[PDB]
Amino acid sequence: RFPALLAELNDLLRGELSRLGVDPAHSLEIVVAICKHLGGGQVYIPRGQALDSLIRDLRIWNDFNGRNVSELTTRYGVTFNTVYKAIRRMRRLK
DNA sequence: TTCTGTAAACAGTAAAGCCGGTTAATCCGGCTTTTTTTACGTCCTCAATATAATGGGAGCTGTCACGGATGCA
Repeated sequence: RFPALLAELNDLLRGELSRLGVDPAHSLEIVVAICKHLGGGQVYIPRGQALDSLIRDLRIWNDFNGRNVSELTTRYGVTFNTVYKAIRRMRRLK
């Protein structure tokens, strides 16, 4: 499982470096670096699901300024309970 | 020279934080009866009449013929 996934990861890293102006071969260093600092065991790579919901609520209350909460339920289709919890959360943070 | 293990490493089982929807729960404004109270017109109830008035039958019923009582005279 490791070889093909590592190869694709290196391909994407070098593509992103080329897009950003960095030399693609520098990606090897990057992956080597992460291969030193990310080991320890077996765990699947996902995303920031907590951060995904965090930025979702961020966008929700950035678009929210009143009645457009209904538009929020029309934006993607979500509950008013989570929207109200997110509003209270944005009130909590300063 | 031939037959054994062992550490790097990839499948597995279990559990819970979160989570993208799941349900119940209360509060502001409004229409619709639901009942109630007057207004009133209508409906219901009663009283009085001062010339004089003084006894029906109302259509009978149109007809058969047994028996068995029945109560008198």
